[PDB]
Amino acid sequence: NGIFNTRLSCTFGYTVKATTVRTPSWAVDMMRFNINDFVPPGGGTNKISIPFEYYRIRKVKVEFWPCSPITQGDRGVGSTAVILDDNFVTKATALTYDPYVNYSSRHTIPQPFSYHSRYFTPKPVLDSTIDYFQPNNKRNQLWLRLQTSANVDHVGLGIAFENSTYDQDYNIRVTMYVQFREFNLKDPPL
Amino acid sequence: NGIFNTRLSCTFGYTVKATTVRTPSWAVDMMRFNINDFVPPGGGTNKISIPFEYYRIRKVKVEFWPCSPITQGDRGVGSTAVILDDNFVTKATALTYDPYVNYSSRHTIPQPFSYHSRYFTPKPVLDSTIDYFQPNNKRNQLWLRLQTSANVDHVGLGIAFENSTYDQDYNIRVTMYVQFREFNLKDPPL
Amino acid sequence: NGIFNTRLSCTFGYTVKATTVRTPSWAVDMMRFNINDFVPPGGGTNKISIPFEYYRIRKVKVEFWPCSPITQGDRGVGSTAVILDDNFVTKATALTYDPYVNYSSRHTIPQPFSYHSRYFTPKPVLDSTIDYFQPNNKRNQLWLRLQTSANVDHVGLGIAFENSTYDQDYNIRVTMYVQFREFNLKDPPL
Amino acid sequence: NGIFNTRLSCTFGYTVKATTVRTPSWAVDMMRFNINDFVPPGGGTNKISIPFEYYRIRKVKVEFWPCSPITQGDRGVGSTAVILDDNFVTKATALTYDPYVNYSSRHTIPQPFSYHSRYFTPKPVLDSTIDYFQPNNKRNQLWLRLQTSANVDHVGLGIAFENSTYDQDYNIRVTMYVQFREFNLKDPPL
Amino acid sequence: NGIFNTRLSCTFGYTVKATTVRTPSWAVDMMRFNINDFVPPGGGTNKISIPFEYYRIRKVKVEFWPCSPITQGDRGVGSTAVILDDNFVTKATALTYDPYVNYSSRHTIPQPFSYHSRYFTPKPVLDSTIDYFQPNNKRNQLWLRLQTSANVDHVGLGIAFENSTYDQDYNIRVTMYVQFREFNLKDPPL
Amino acid sequence: NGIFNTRLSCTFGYTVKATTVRTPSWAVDMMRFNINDFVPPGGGTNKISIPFEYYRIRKVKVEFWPCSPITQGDRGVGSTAVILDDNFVTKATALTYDPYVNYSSRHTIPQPFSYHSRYFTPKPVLDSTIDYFQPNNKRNQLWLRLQTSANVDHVGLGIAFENSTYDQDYNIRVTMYVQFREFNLKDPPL
Amino acid sequence: NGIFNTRLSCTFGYTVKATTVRTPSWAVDMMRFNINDFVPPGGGTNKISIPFEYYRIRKVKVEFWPCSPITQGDRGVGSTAVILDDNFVTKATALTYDPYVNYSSRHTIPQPFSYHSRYFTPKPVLDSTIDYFQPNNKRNQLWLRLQTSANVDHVGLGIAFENSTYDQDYNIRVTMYVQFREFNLKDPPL
Amino acid sequence: NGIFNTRLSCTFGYTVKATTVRTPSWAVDMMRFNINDFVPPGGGTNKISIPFEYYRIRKVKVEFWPCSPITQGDRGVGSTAVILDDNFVTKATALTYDPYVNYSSRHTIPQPFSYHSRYFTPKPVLDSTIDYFQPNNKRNQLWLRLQTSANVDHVGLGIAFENSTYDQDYNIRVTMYVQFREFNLKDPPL
Amino acid sequence: NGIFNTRLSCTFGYTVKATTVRTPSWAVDMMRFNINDFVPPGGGTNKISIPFEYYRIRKVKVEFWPCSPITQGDRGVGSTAVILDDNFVTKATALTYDPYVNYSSRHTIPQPFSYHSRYFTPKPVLDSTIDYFQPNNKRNQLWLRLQTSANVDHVGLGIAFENSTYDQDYNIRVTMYVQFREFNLKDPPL
Amino acid sequence: NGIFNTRLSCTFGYTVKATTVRTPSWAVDMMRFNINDFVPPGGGTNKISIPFEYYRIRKVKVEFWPCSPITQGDRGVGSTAVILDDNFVTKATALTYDPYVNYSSRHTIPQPFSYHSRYFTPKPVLDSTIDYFQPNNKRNQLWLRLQTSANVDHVGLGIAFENSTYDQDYNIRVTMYVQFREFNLKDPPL
Repeated sequence: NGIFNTRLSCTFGYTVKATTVRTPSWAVDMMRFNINDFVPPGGGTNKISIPFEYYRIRKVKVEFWPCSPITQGDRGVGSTAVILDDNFVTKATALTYDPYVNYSSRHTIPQPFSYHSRYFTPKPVLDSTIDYFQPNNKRNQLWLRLQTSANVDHVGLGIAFENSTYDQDYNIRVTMYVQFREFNLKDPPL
Repeated sequence: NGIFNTRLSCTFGYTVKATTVRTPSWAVDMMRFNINDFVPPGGGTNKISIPFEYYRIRKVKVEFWPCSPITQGDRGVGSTAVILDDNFVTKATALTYDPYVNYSSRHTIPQPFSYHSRYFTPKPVLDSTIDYFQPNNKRNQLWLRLQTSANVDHVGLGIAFENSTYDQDYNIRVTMYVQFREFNLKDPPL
Repeated sequence: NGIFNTRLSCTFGYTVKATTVRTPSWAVDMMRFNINDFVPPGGGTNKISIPFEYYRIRKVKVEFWPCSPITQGDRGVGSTAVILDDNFVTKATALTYDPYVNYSSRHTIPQPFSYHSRYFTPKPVLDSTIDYFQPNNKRNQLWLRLQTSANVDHVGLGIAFENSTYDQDYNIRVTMYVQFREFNLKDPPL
Repeated sequence: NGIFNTRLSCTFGYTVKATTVRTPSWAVDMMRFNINDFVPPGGGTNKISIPFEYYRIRKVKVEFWPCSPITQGDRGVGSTAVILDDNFVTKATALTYDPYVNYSSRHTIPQPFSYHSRYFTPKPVLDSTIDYFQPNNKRNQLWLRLQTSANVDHVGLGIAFENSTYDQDYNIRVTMYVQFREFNLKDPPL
Repeated sequence: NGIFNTRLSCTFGYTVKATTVRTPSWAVDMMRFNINDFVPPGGGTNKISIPFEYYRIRKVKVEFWPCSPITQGDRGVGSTAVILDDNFVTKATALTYDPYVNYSSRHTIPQPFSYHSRYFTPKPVLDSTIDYFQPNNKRNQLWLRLQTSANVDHVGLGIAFENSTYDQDYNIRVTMYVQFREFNLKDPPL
Repeated sequence: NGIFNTRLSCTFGYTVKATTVRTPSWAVDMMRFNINDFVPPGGGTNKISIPFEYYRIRKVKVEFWPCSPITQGDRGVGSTAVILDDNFVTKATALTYDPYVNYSSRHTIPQPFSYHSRYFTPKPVLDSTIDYFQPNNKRNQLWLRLQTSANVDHVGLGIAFENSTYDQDYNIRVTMYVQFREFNLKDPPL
Repeated sequence: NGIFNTRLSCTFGYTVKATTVRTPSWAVDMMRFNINDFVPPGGGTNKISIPFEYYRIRKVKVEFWPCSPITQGDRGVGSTAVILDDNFVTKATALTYDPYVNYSSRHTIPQPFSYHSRYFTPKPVLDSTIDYFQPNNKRNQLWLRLQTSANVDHVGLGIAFENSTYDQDYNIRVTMYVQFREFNLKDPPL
Repeated sequence: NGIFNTRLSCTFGYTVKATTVRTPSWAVDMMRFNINDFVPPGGGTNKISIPFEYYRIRKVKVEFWPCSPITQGDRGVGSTAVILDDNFVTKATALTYDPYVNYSSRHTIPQPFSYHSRYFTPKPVLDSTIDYFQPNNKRNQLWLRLQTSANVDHVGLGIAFENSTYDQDYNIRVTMYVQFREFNLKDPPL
Repeated sequence: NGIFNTRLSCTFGYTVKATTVRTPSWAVDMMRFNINDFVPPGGGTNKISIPFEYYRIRKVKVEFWPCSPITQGDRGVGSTAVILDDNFVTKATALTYDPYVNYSSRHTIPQPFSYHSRYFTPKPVLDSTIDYFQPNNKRNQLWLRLQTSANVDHVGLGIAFENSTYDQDYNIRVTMYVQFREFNLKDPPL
Repeated sequence: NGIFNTRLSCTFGYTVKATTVRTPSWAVDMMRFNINDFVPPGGGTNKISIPFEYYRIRKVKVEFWPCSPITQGDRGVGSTAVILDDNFVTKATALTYDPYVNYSSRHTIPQPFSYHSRYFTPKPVLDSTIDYFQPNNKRNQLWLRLQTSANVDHVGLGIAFENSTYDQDYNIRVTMYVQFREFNLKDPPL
């Protein structure tokens, strides 16, 4: 009966640069989520402070939180999608158009004080040449050995934002769903 | 009422090298999906062009698209799985056997003109020592602060491909599902 | 009718360091899952051995497996969550407290011989400035071109572990769910 | 008709140390929850200010709350699981790998602004030699005498976090579900 | 077919001190429940008298039992909650106010002859730095090795009590639900 | 939308001493599960490697795993229960009788190669004087601040074992379910 | 995810005076239930031992317990009702008649060895001039700050008893249902 | 079979003072409901005329009754809510604004000839320091000993009223739901 | 058709004293909720600013809110219950044990950043000698006349908290459900 | 129509020895239940006073009953499981760890005043070499001849208890479910 799990989370911060061009214009950065951000290092008998064998993530619920007010206008839309391709559309300071209107995971979220989410499922990556992705299959999804600092990257959440001449502020809530494995609690003598 | 979202996507390209060995043989690369590929940089008042606080990815629907024809044979199978382990089975130019027949997320997809998908859920990573993965829990999954270029990697989609002496071509569609947060639209004066 | 998929998996290994401090204390590493770990390189006509066009991961089922025995005590809890934030809570050798009690994806899994899982959905990342995450939307999630070694990171599984003065051992099972695309099997002449 | 209960809660704070190593790396501390934190001392006719006979906890709903913003990146995943083993995987400042990918309660929660939860059930502990755990049985679960300061420890929530070079901040919400017993309200004379 | 379990229980006793101040006032102690109270030491071929490998607790049903009579008045309320935070609100002989009115697990139980319960789920703790908690996930919750006397603490049941100038008496019933593992019954020769 | 979680787990080991007395006889140790076993210490910007704010454990699924064979006889029963009382029945090397036949959480699990589980819910503890336990209430259960090494104990799993003249061996799997909170991922400059 | 709670209870004692008049005659006292009876005082970092922010009581289950035997006759009825009026019908040593036959919450419970209960919902009071009572609405019911000793009174349970020339004895069980709030566990340094 | 109950009720009267200020303005008093208003004193063999052991209130149905006519205008609204906080918003003769528009239990009831109700559940209070409130849990709610005149206060019903320059009149109906306990009817000899 | 109601609420504050004793220890204060806190005084034609006749409270939903962070550890549990006994278990600065483990309304809520609730029903009190409590009966529950400042106490929410050496902070939300009665709006001439 | 049965029960007593070691530690004894304890000897025409032919036990409902109070703390967990192995994990006075965390029938029951149960099914044993156990099959389960004093042993209930430095007391309730057979009532002449 190897069934046990709980809720794990952190926070972080990134910003899109405030522009000078008035145009309806979009801004890009990637989001890997590799677990070296997310396992603290332990000590003594063990090395990192979630020291188990095999992990897989069940679901992804990524919460949004604005510090931007209801007063703030020049109002536009932000974006968030599911991307799994390993070959990236171009990040720039200013790109001519929006390619996002012709891709698979298009939603609609306004700016600046909007908060929303997406509920989906990630996959791990081992070999760079193939990068093949599974169908929607929970029970036959792979597990792998937990590693120290060479744990595999996991691209987690698409993001895009309307650019204008102003500033905004936001907090970041990421709640993921990890099933844990191999109870082997270490009991030293003496 | 912080509920708002939309569909975000991009595209990219990678290739497995065309071989000289006739054997049933397999090829590997990892797939992180870190959001620096997926948020464009904005300007002026803000920095990246999806400048919100907290993100999590709901689901993953990674679409396949072949440029390979129905005529092309020597026909074999490709592979795609969910991997969440942070400690990788070996990539090579040619490995002796297939370990994939003994892991958790095994599906069956043919080659070369086949297109399919997998529907699953990712998790973010903070600490490298632990890398523990949640159970299948949407509502209690973590959110974190959006960061500029040090956003966390997210290993997204397993891939493996049968190797032979020929070439193939493919396009890549990645539709992810991101819920957005913290409406704080920036209104400058003057 | 571009619907075909199968189960893909690997394994890996990481450790949290065994400590000298007796306190209830936690340990962190990130987990990206970038697909260069997960596609083997092919040869001849093609380059990596899952050489298709477009991928997305359906779900994530990350299995746990302990080598730790039922005898091993000083017993505590490990952790695993869904994180999608791209801005990381601090990894250390020893941090003063646990911030994990105040985040979105909190579950409960004991130590040391415990094994569990999480069932969720990842997203890909293109642009670092935005990193916006989709809502829970499968069918409108993005696909992108498979790339050779610059495939996008995917942050896959949160992890955290109770630290004490002992050792533990664990194996890692990662089963992901990748839908595959673009049958273009390569048939050379001669 | 001895059926009566209500909602009891507190708050606390712990931190994972901010690191210098860039690796995907994990961090660990234990979480007991012994009730001496959770019963205030009374006076006069009675001693602690919840002075009843027999307690058991029905469920556990541990809420997450980030002070980390949506801007904060380098984004990874945190972790949270259910651990019940009494023999601990090693806490360290930096452990080599993540054992959490091979255990029973793996979920996926991102970092840094993510907030999530886990819904599960604890057990009390009397004898150190055995530490046997019940099946999922509510009505035939044990009750014991409330004690003054030697009340038994209860390991409550697994946690693990991705480690990097930055700081984060978090608040902690713990809502537990305790059924109360033995109305014997004390009426002094005079 | 590793499915077998039964009902395990004990009893104990603690008291809140009888006060001199008339005010509506509250009293606190923590409740860990570490399994060294709950496994008796065996002998001969084995060491503690529940000598198995891996444990997790399914649920918590903590029964209340008063020795206080129906006659006893000055009547007030007691409290019991689910706390999972690892950072404690302050115990005192007399604190100025009640913070409990602003937390997650608030119920209502009277005093002095009242008896009630709470039905919830615990988690184990390994690493002090993280202490991340799972979502409500049974099957993917972790197992760990049973240890001798360094078994991990488990914080089990919140408690708080109205303080006045009188005495009360109570018995304590704790019924927990532990699933057992690894039949390896020891048969010596001779 | 602060919902994200994953699966967290560890392992440990404890033993009941092998006896010389032939009698049907029982053995005891407590099981706290405090999260300092279960959060690894991070570094740099943060302290433990699951560095979030608020945690609670959803459920407890504690898996059993024997190293004892099917051949091993002199066959008896082990025990595992839910205890939430904070006042302990007596641990000894040999106690005269079994009080466990008269408590709330009695199940039946054989020895030596048996493996089973219990599915229940823990609570946190703040104040030692009260230690009141909630009713079975998920949504109104408390959250608290994650702390560094003074995180609260959580008594997690009752255990008891039949004693005889032989040895046994067991591994320990603890999968807990922790919901995570407060995405505040830390992005340093420079 | 601020949902956590548990069961809290106490006991007390009051008596109706044994009379000399043979008539069918009734006896009255009020029942406030102010939480200063029900939170024990803590120490050190905090003041009362359930030190949270906001409370509300979900339900009321007030259990009855007689010490009176089945032999005891001259048999009559007792009474218990829900009163919410803040302006009281007259208490006396002997009143001429029973006004209780013409009010809203009339039930029927015999004397002397009878035990029963009532299941209903309380409200808090702030301003004496108004004292307006809500409709049956759970989710839109108010929360307020927990106070030290000036916490607001809560009138909890109506009671009335048939008077005759004999003595009786009773114990008192009060199980209330309190949802708890604001995990802010206090971690001192040093 | 200790199940028996009936309907208990009384009446009382309070007034809000008739003002001179024309403004939309509000008026406050607290409502405890302590059972000394609600148990009559008996004689002879017993002391109060509902002389049982343990009580808890099931529900609260507080009926409204106006003596104000349908003719009476200057028409405004009154208020009634559920308050459980033990720390009070300020009563005055005239306060500047209405804080009630930002709290948990807001309903809408007009003035002056309006009559309505609220259906909810109270809790008892023992210790002033904690004052923690249960979740919505009937069967595990506490019972306590009935006391003579030091029975615990129970804050019962929030009230607020629009103030103007006129008079009104009202009657008060309070029907509560009390379950009774411990049949021990007293039979004297001679 | 005398059916009308709305949501009424306030806030307040109390604290449990921060201790010097390390033990798992509990803290108590009572919670009455008398409506003089909750009706503001009016003027002119009327006296308090909710000037109606008859009130009863439908339900109680007492929300928790922590100012304690997710970082704060030494983590324990708080408590909250339903108490209806009018005879109180002893408040102290430090009581020897926890009687709350043996009463009717036990739930489980952690500390310090936990927030939860309880959903239950209060009763009013008239006569101190009896204090009998109704069964779970809404429609036959009593109403009584609203009074000026002698409105009856209502014991509202049990609370108990784990005590340690640190500080915490909390806000208090109390939403109650009051049905209102007797439209007699006062229209002066001139 | 050979269908007739009724309820049969007894009581007994055993104790775990009170220890000197503070550790979380466990204690073990076996529980056979051979029917020579459970058939009284008759006389005259027959020999034992349930003198029928064939028996089998339908189910097992083993009730717990504590004499330990709600005051008693140092609180831990007890254990109870289903064991069917005939080769025993080691009983000792003190064993190093808990193997119970890695076996099949793990539940969670607290200590000391907890009471719970387990509902399961036994089997008879004839030949020591095999000791094979049936699947869950009622109707095809074996019957055998009732014997005088060489009736076959039946291992009935696993037990394990947390050990500490204190005493506890408990009563034992065992209700089993035996179907009876072969009406052959003996009628002597004369």
